[PDB]
Amino acid sequence: FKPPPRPDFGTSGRTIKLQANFFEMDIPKIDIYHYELDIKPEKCPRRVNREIVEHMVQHFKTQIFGDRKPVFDGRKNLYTAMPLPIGRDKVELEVTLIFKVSIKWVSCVSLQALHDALSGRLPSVPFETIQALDVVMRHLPSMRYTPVGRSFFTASSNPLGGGREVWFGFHQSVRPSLWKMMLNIDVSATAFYKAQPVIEFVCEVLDFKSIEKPLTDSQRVKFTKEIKGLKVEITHCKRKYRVCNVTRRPASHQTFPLQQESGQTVECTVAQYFKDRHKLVLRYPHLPCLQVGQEQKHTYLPLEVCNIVAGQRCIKKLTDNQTSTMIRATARSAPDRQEEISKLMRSASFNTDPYVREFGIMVKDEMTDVTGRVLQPPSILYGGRNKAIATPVQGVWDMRNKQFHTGIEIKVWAIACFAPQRQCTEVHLKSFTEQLRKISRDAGMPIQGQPCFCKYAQGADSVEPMFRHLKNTYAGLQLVVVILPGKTPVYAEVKRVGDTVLGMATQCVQMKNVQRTTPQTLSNLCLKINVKLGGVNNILLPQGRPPVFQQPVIFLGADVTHPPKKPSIAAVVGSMDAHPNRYCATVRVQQHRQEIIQDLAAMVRELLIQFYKSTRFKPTRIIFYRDGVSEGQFQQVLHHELLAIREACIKLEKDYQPGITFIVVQKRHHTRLFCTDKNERVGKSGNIPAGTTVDTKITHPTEFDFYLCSHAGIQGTSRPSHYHVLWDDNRFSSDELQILTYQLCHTYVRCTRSVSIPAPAYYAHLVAFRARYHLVDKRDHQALAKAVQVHQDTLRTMYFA
RNA sequence: UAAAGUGCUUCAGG
Repeated sequence: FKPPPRPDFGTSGRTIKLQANFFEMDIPKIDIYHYELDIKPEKCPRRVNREIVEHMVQHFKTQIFGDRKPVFDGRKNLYTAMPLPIGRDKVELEVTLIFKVSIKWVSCVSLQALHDALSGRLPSVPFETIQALDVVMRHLPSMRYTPVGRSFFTASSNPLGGGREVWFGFHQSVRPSLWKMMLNIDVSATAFYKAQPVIEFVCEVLDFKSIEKPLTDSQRVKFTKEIKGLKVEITHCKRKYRVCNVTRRPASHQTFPLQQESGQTVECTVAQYFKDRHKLVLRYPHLPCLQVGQEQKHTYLPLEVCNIVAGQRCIKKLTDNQTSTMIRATARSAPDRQEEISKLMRSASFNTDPYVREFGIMVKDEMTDVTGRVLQPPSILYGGRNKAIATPVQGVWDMRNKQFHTGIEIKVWAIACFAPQRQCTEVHLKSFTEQLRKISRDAGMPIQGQPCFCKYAQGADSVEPMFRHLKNTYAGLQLVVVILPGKTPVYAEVKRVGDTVLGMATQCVQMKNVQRTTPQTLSNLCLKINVKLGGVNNILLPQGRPPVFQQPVIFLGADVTHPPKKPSIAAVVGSMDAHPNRYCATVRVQQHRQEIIQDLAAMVRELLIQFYKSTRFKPTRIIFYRDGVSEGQFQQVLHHELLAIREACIKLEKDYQPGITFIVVQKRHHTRLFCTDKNERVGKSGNIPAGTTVDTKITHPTEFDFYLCSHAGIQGTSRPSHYHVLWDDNRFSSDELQILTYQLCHTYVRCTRSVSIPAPAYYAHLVAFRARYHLVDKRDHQALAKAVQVHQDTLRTMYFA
C-alpha cells in the first residue's frame, strides 16, 4: 500500500527552459516546538480563535510568551521558534472586546529530519513538519486577509449578477521537492456573495429593478434556494444567523408562540412583535421572513432587517452567464499571469515577515528554473483510399484530405426538429442536410441519402412516442438527429429514451447550428456521429506505440462527480481494442460526496468481461487512470480501489493476476509553467507547447510523479496535468509511462486535438455527466441505480461521445 | 445541444 519509488528520470523529448511558480525556501536545521491549545468554548470560528490567541500573546508577555512571536493554525496548534517556559499544562483566561485557554507541550518538530527526508534517505516525509512550516508561512496573511481553503482573498466591483461577484486573491502552500522545500504561489479568483441588504439580494436574484405585492410560490422557491444556508446579520439592534429556510407566510401573518407575563402563551405575528418590541413598523410586511437558528424556537426575521454577511464564498452552481463572465474576467495569458505572481511575491515580502524571520526562514524571490522536455507527438493513422497519416502540430491536426479509419456508411437516419418551424424552416433543414452529407462524404462517413423521416415536435412529452414510432417503423434505423431551441428539458428525455429505453443512437444539434452551417462544425459533428454508430475515427500509428502494447492491455478511466441530498456518480470506462480507440462505460449512483468508488470491483469485472468478449484476450496489464483525487486521499483511495481491482480479477479467475498500474490524474492544482525563451511561447496566450513534460526539480522527492501539459493553451494560462503513480506492478520507466500518457491524450475522438487528460479519464467524466441527464425526472435508491442503467445494444458503443 | 481550452467547483433572542 506504499507508492513505488521513482524508477528513473525521463530522457525523451526536446529540452525546454521553463520557470515554475515554485520558490525555493531556505529552512534552518533548528528544532521547532509544538504546543496544543484547548479553547473554551470550542467550535468557535478559526477567525475568533486567532483573535483570542492574538490577545493571549499580547497579554501574557510578562509571564509566558516574552519577545518571541508564536504562530497558530486557527484551531489547536501553536508553534514557537524557541521553547516556552512551560513544562506542563497551564490554564488561562482571555477577555475579548471571556475565554478559557490552556496550553500544553506536544513535541519538537525536527527540521533536520525534513532536510534528510528531502535528500531521499527517509522512506516518508514527516507530514507533521511540513504542516508546521505551512502554519508559519500563512500566519501573517491569515490575520490580514480572508482565508478560503489554502487561498486568501480581500475586497478590491466585479459583479456576476444574481447577488454574486468574483474576488481576486492568491493561493499559497508549502511543498516538498528533491533537496529543498518549495513555496507554491499563484493567483486565484472565486465567486462570493455581495455584502448587501437582503432586500437588495432578492431583487438581484428575482430580477427586480426596485423592490417596489407578495411573492408567488415560484419566486419564493427560487429565493429560498438562493439564500438557504447563507449567513445574515441583523441591523435593528449585529449578531449573525444562518438561514434555515424562508417562511411561506408574510411577516404580517407569520406567527410565533410568545409566553406572556403569566405562563400563558399566545401566537404573535412577526410584524406585530417588531412593532411592539422594537418600535419598528415593517416597510415590507407583505414579504416573507427568514427562519434561523432552530425550527423549534421559531425565530423569524423580516428581510429588511437583514444583510448578507460579507465574506461568504459561493458554492452553489453558477448560471451559464455568470460562469461566462467569470471566465472572461479571470482569463490571463501566461506572460501576464507570471507577472501577476511576481507582484504577489513582492507584496508578500516573505523575507520581511516577522513571523517568517522569527523562524529563521527565507524565501527566494525568483521562480524556480526547471528544464522540461517536449515529447514528440504520435502520428495519427486515418483510413480510406489515402490511409493518410496526420502529424499533430502544436497539439492540433485536421482531417483535410483524410477519411475515418473505419468509417460507417449511413443508409437510414431520421431528423426530429424540436425547434419551432418559424425559425427553423424546411429551407434550413434541407440546407443543413445537404451540407452535412457533403461533409460526411469528405470525412469518409458517407450519408448515402436523404433522411427517411422529418417532423417537427415540442413539449418534451413527444420524445418517447416519436421514438417508439421510428424504431418500429424504419428497419435498420441508425441515427436520429435531434434539433433543439437552446437549453431545454427535452435534451434530457432524448438521452433518457435513446440511451436508457429504446437504445437508439441520437445526435442533438442546436437550432442556430442548422440555420448557418460551417464545415468545421459539421465536420466536428461527424466525429461524434461516426463514433456513436460504431466507427473508428482514427488510431495511433500502430508502430511507435510504447512496448506495453506488446501484450493485451486494458486502459481504464475513472472519475466521480459530485452534485451541487442527491447522490454522487461514479463512472469507469475501459478500452475494448488494441488501438486503443473504443471504450465501454460502467456507471453507478452512490453516497453523496463519497470520493471512493464503492462498487468498483463489479464495474471492473463488467469491463474485463466486455474486453474478453471483444478481443478474445484476457488483459495482461491493467492501466488505471483515476481523476478527481486529492493528496489527503491517496492512501484511502489506493487502499480500497487497488484491492477492488484485484478482487475483480480474483472473482473472475482464481489465478488471474494481471499487472496493475494505478495513476492519479490531477488538473486541480496551482503548479504553473512558463517559457523562459519567448520563442517557445505558443499562440496569443503564450503558453508552453503541447507535450511539455517535467519530472524533475518541482516533483516529489522520492515517489513516481510528473507534470505533462498534453494540450495546447488556447486562452488563459495552461494547467499542466499532474500524474502520480500510486502503484505499478508493471515497472514502467519514466519515459514509457509519460509517452504512453501523452499518446492516450491523442485518442480522444470528439476533436482532432491532444486533450488535457488521457481519453479514458476524459470519457469517465462524460459518462458521469451523461448520467446526470438520465437521472432528471419528469428517489427509491433502487430506482436511482435503475434510471442510470443503459440499454443493452448501447452499452457496446460510446453513446457518451 | 459541433468542439477544445481558460476561472471556480463544502445568550429577552422570534
